Amino acid sequence: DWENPGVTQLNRLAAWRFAWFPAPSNWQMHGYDAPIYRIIFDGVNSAFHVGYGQDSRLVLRWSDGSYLEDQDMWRMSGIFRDVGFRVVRIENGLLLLNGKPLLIRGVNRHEHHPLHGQVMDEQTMVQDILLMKQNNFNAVRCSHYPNHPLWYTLCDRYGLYVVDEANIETHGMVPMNRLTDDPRWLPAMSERVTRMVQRDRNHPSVIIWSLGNESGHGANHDALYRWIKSVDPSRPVQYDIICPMYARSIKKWLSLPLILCEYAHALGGFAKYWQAFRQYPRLQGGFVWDWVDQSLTEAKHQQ
Amino acid sequence: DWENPGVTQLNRLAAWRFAWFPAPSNWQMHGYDAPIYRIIFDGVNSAFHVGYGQDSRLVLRWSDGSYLEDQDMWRMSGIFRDVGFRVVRIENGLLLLNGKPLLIRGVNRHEHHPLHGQVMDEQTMVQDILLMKQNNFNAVRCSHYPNHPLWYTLCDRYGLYVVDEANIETHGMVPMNRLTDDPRWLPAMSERVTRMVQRDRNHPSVIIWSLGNESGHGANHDALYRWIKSVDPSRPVQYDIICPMYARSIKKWLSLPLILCEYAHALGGFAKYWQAFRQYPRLQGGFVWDWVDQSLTEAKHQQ
Amino acid sequence: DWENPGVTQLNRLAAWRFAWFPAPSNWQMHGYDAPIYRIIFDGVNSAFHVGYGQDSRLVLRWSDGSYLEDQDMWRMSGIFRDVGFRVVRIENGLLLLNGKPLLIRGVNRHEHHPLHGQVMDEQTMVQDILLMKQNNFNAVRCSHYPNHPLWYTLCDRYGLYVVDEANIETHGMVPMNRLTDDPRWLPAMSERVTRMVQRDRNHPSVIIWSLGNESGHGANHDALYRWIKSVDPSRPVQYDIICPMYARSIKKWLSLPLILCEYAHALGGFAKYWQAFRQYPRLQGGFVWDWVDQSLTEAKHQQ
Amino acid sequence: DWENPGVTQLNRLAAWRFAWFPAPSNWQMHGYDAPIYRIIFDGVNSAFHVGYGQDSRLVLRWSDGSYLEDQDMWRMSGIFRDVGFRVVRIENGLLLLNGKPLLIRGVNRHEHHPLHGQVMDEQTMVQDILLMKQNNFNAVRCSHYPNHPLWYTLCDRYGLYVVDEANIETHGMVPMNRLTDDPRWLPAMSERVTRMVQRDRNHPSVIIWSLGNESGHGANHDALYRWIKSVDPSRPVQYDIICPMYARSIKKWLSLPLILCEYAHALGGFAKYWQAFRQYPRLQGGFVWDWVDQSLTEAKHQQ
Repeated sequence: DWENPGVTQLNRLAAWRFAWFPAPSNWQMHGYDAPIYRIIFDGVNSAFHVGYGQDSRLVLRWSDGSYLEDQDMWRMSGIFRDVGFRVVRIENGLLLLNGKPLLIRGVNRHEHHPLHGQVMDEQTMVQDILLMKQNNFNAVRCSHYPNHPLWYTLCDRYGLYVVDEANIETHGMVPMNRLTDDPRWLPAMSERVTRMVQRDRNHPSVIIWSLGNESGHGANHDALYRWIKSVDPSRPVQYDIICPMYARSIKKWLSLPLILCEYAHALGGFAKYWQAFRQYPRLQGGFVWDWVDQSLTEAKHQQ
Repeated sequence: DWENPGVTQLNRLAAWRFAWFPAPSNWQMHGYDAPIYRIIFDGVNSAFHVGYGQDSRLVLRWSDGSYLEDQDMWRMSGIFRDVGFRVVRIENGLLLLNGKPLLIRGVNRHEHHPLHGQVMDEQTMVQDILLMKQNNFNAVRCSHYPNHPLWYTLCDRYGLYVVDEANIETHGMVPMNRLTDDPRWLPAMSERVTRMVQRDRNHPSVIIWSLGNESGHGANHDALYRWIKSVDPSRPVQYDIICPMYARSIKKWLSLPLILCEYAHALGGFAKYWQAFRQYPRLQGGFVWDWVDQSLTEAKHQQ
Repeated sequence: DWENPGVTQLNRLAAWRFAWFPAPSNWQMHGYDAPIYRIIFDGVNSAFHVGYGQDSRLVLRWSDGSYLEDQDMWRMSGIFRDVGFRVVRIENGLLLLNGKPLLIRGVNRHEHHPLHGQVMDEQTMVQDILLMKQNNFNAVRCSHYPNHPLWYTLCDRYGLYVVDEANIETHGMVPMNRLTDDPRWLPAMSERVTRMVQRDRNHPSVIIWSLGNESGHGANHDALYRWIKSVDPSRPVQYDIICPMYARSIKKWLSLPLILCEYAHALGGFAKYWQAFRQYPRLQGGFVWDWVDQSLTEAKHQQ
Repeated sequence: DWENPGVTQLNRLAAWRFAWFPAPSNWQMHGYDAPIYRIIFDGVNSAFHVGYGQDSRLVLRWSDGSYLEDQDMWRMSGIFRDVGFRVVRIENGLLLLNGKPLLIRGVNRHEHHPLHGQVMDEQTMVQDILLMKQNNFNAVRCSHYPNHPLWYTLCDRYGLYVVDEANIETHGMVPMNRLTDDPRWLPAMSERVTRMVQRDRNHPSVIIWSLGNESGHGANHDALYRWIKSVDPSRPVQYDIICPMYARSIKKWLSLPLILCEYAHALGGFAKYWQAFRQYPRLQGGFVWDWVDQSLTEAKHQQ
């Protein structure tokens, strides 16, 4: 069943002894392969087999859904894991938050552990939120895939803006829009986006829904965009918001609100980027790539 | 595989000896059950088994996709079947066709044969188009499901407006929006709508894309609506256009262009309906239900 | 100077012995003519002569500006007269007031006195506000011309919604749009509307700006409409809102939010009108014509 | 009458022996003062006295309307002067001309004569149109004030795009928006814009209506903008189009279609400007300042 985009799930509802064969932890960390750069099953990579499901980060190593996860990270597989009053609107073409203009001093954060790997632990969440807030960061973007549910609770208790990311991105396929302009791949992206929205709609920290890093002009992506819009009218969806890819250009995306989903790779041009953010009303900020390495003072001074 | 909405198709690409067991023609017509009121497989009801598919009118008798076909017709199953210059826009809230206001003197037509049943034959198409044009009918709506491809060729050679209908309707489920507000059913509706749009985008006779008769407020329906919009920007999509259900009210759908997808059941109130069509700019016409029985002069005089 | 629309005012800034010759009170009440059905000069009819001005209800009997006052009333002339937190928007095509849908149980009120005439007295204001509130009236429309400034203070202290009316209406000219599609009359309407907006922008009771009863398709009217919009973005302007003239039709104005600026002349059809108001979301209410005669229990029960 | 903005005209309908006193030609050219840098009266500067009028370029030297003519030119006064099928729209935020994207290779042209001065002669029009077309110029902007009517006929016979400019600009008043946010000056700007629109609506060469060079945020300007829009729906109005003032920034006006009404003063940065025009879809071109001095090969190569 892990070869056809049509077969998305089987008997999947709404949102340990191990053995390895040729055909919360990672089995590539204990060593079984070479890493390459109502029961609930949160954080299962690729496909697994009561029912079947291939929606990862929402057991086989390769699956049909792996083509929609063309993000830059380490490739493991296995079992990874186990209300407020605010308004965010796009009135008058400006990102308004509770009546005041919103400035996004955000940073992209990966779900990474130095020892375990992609598995997440609670203490790291604390020393990450504290480090972010101490360095003038007011927003965090859960890079590529949604984070652990406890992260959103910590963010909305400590007061941190969260931009939720759907696990949909094709940076390796040529062209990139091959899998997003094809109706055959619409069910997989729908199952990826709708479950994330259902899981994370009740978090005041979540302020922006993100479809993907970037995969094409649209067609399938925007379908989920305003599926979120009509399903969750309170939060804007970005892909309302245009998100350039490492814009140097800013002219091109302006001449088509703007939030730099990926900018200032880690940090040249930071001063010009933040001068642009402060001056230009529709340049409401961006997210620094990335928070942690996949193995700071300048950002604090700039923000 | 015919029990889960997630399993839509298997190895299905883009768009005779028979044996009956307890578990182009209809096997219920020769008599095997009680009717109830690259190879290409056009017109296969329910699910069938190289690959698998349950998208009917786009072999088992009951399937998972039968819940989306809650239309009023005879229930058979089996194998049923084997460019112009015009602009239609919604500029200024009015349905414009080539710069002139569009008046829809349409009628709903079923794919029905007195002897064969739901199987379609070519001569009937001719004596139906001729009868429609002789009775001042300028539009035809392919009721419930898309019609045979030759119908669109005959319509665009003889000059008849066609409103394409996607096979999606829930008139029996309580509430009706149960299957349209549930993300679990989005892949099936997507596979139903996208294949129809891919098959019938290259017909000048097709002027309006219709999502369904009526099934709920939206959520899943509108996703396909503007998936068509962004995939086929030339034609409007109706469900741009509001389509009342047998409006008596017209006030309610006005106070939310309007085309009566179902009106004047066959014919009381026809004079008032057509006076409303002639006077009111946004009441651009409707479709008479139905063209043929499922076993005329007044319409000719009114239009 | 009282013959040319171009001459609007002279030395006019931003907002008693009498003698009669052939060429706060009314000189037609004491008897001098036949009635026909920084210093501040509030309520001076027609034109008068330091400077010159012809903007009445914002001394000659006939003037150039009298053509824009083709309302139904008694024709006198002379000297007639001497902050809250709420949001009103048209989000999603619905009249929203502080987040809740707004129902207008309003009545049209004239500035009339049984003895003095068009002169206004303070006690009458009190026994009018009390009578309106006791009869389930929550809104008042200052018919034709703006009312005395103390009226708005009484309304926003007692909590009564006010729709401000600009003194612009041509119900006698054939066609009515003769004076509104002619650019020669734009300065007069601009001077009429801008001064009213400047005078009454700081009243929380004022919730809707009204251009005129009805005078034509637009051209000059809508100019003032969104001059108010860009000058006072907080309040909607009606003429955002469509105001039918004594609609019986409601179909025609729906098929073009709706508030009946003139309906239920005093009272047939009141039950149907209020059933329409309660059922139909975009029919948000209306104003009863009129509050007082120019010489009640049913309205209380209906609202 | 030449001191009050309210007095715009007297008895003015819709669109030689000389003596000098202390209180088609220019009287400052023959020498009477120091230049400073149904009858029809076309091109009369300031105010003049049957009737009165102060709308110049649509006899006293200084008038009330001179405050709205704060453009850069020589100050003279006196008597200066005596259908096609195309669609221009702003569909999808892009300037569309007959279905194709519009690139404006325009230049700003003054109504200037080396000997006469601001008086215009027919031959100069010919050697100006020919020189413009030979140097890859496809558009011309009538700087500050509308040009002689024969210019539009020559342009639409020779096929040259024309952007009509209303004589409204305050570059000397501090702040500039003093005269455009004040309702007292609305009648003068209305009389200036409406007469130009009435005079030049029937020219296929005219494709864009321009309110002014730049005078403020709006208030009074936009009123005329969509007075033109509702009076002449065929042509866009710019001030639909954002026109930066000598943008170096382009970021700021993008982050608020764009046409550079004033750019490349005569020529540094021309290569970058035209690279921006070619690459960026919403940067549809600009106008070179100026065509002629008020006493070329690089532009030809760049366009």
